[PDB]
Amino acid sequence: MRVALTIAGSDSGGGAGVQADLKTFSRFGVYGMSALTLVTAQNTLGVQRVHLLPPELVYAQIQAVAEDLPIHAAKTGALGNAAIVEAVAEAVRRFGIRPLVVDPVMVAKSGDPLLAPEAVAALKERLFPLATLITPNRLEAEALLGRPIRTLEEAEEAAKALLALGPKAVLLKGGHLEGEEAVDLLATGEGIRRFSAPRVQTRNTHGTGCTLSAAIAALLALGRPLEEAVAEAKAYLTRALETAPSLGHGHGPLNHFA
Amino acid sequence: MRVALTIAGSDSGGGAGVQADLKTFSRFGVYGMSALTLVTAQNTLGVQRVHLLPPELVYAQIQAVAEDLPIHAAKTGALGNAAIVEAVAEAVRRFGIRPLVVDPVMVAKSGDPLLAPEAVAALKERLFPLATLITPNRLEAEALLGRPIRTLEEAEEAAKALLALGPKAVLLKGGHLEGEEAVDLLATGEGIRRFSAPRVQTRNTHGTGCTLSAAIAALLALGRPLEEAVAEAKAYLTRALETAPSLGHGHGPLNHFA
Repeated sequence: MRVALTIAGSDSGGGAGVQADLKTFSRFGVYGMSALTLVTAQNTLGVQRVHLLPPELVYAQIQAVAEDLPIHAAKTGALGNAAIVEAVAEAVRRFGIRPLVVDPVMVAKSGDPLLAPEAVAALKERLFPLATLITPNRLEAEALLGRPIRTLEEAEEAAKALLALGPKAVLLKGGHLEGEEAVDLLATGEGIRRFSAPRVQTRNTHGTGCTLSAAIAALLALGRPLEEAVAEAKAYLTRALETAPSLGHGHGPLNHFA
Repeated sequence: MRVALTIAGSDSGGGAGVQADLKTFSRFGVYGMSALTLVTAQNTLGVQRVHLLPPELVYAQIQAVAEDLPIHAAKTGALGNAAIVEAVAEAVRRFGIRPLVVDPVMVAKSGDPLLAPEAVAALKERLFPLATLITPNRLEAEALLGRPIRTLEEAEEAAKALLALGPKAVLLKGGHLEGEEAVDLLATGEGIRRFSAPRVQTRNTHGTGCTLSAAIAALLALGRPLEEAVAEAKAYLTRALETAPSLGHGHGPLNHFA
């Protein structure tokens, strides 16, 4: 049985965070492990309480699981602050946790910042070099690079520029839109590839970022090639959006059984 | 889609706690929600760090999920201390969280105490009356009652005595052993029923307590009758033990996909 680890926050409503990560691992048959960075009281209407865990507790959880159990792939999610980010990178390096899918979690899809600038600098300097893959959204890539991303040419050049920060691969989610489709740009040293996806119109959009990166890491734990992993993960996210339960009053969760 | 809530601790290794609870919910098709009581660094060799969350954060998570999402069933697990126990019962009562499967989590299967005596008194006085079902193991029932449980007659009388504490039903796990089988005693006001299960001999026994109660709550969320729910949950735990992965160096996790 293959194993995947998530290093992310806790969503009490179960649509995002470690909850969405573990539910995705079970959907793909991967054994799921989790190192909690923070705890939130949260529902479909949004967060109500956020409690960041001590950086040493986040390190201890990674040290306890890695010393005892195989880690065939892993992903990181919300990391809270610069201190937790530095502790996560120090564990990932010491224990050799590869493949690692680092989801930036610095700017929300709504445009709300999720990470302090000191935490963003630690995320670029410490965690990015360890990442086999990063998955910024378009606004997050503009913050990391300091440059606008407005055309398909600018998106391709942006995804290549992010490789300079360290990651072996960059998936620029939503870097170009064309009508009712959305285009992701996968950049490696080999070149650039495009991934189409239909633009669903729904309230049930909670946890889309967590779920995608977790599905990529789960497929990587199964040994699938990176291009096939990101392609199969996007199809699952499209089905999870199309068949999502109408739970909650706000941004509803995805259907992880899809 | 039916929904179930767990109110329990976090096991970084993924074999027990909220991780085992959510993995069980996905196995039965139930949408999973979680209110964290505490965070642990843990693997198959045991716990290394335990961080109890503020009682108000545990209350806030329950308040946020219950105000927004349906709860067709729920279970409680590790509760840390008396203050967290009182906060959990106050939320469960205010929000009407029924059916509720309260797993005592006061004495480990190894005999190690898991809860302070002040927390045990709060668990009996505050949380037990709200429970539709409690699932003590034999040592836990001896601590709750103050009486030895050594014969099948003593086990049946013990399971009936626990109904005096408030729960609508009592499942006395392992209250009598006979050869290579283990007998659970389900007591309600209707009477007593017996549930056989083979005694597996394996290292992969981690999370057996969490997994069973979570499967009962998941089946209750699906609308199954209590007797059929506890019976089908035991068959799943037997298959999960028989087909468990040989992960880790110590008490290994169950196979939740079984």
